[PDB]
Amino acid sequence: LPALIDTQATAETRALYRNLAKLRYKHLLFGHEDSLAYGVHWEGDMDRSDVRDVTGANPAVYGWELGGLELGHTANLDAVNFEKMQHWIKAGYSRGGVITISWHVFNPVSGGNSWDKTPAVHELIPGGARHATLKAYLDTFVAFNEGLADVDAQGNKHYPPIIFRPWHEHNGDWFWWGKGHASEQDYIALWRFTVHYLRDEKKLRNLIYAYSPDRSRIDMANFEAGYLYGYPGDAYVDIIGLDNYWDVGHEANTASADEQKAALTASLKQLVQIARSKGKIAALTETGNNRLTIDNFWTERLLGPISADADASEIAYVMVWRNANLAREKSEQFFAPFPGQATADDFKRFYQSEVVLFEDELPPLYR
Ligand SMILES: OC[C@H]1O[C@@H](O)[C@@H](O)[C@@H](O)[C@@H]1O
Ligand code: NA
Repeated sequence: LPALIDTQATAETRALYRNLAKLRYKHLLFGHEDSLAYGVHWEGDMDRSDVRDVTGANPAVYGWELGGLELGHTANLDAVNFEKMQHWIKAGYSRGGVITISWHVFNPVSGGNSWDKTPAVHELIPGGARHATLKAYLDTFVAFNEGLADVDAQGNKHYPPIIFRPWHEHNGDWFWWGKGHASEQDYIALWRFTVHYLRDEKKLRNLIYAYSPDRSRIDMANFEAGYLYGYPGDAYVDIIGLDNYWDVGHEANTASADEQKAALTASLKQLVQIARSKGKIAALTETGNNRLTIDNFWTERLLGPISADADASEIAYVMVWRNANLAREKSEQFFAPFPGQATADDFKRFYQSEVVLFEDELPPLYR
């Protein structure tokens, strides 16, 4: 029933959106960022995942990250080689998995990263002095996407559908495209240009566009207003997403576990209500407990609160963040377990839930 903003989306992209719309009522796809690239204790293997090492299954949704692509780098900001990334995207898609991509775009004014708050949005949008830079940046994604294509025996080009999730957490003040660093109207112009450029100028037909405010900067007494800060319009969004690490044990959150569980449910309930009103699909696009220090995190802090409310449960997927390689990154950062990690058995239970789908459990999503 929901319809994509790309009325000419490829058959596979249209099928994915339709099938997510159908599956969301009774199921939840599990996602993991950089899942094939490395794990906490390994890197190099061309077909491995911490998630699979624990459960025997790959995640249903594979998240990837393009930061650095726009600068012509051979690897992204976390040293994930782009050629390998293309291989991994194609591999996951070939197995029936779902692909989603975020983009921690470097600051074009300073050359710094996304956390360099030097103002840039006003300069990047149409009419701005650096508008040529925005086009060049987006062109690098167009080229990357070409490296995902195959051509069949009839000479037709095929691509993996991608849930493209740009300019995220824009209601936060930590990225240069965030509140305090860009006007609301300029953010909207940036978003709208991104869609026009990719969908209309460059005629990419394999994208589904995901919008993703951060829950930690939404007033729960006025959720809809907070959620819709910088909202670019229904003609520019397919997935009503949300990044919520807050209600799942963020170190800075003084709320009790019980209040956090209630807030998680409430945030997702309202997210789904917004999606329903707009004829879209909702998803928890980022979440997790860093270093998985919470007993029975998966069943008690994630699945439980989602399943407690039939509205909240209507999210289509939930993705947790990356399992940073320790030997490389110098600190422990991870959101899925690895073998021997304390929450591994509870993660197996999460996998075993009839509601939660990993790659091995997916129906054919692409028709
Ligand atoms: O993946 C992009 C960024 O995501 C953040 O949450 C951290 O994991 C960073 O170290 C990383 O560079
Ligand atoms: Na399952």
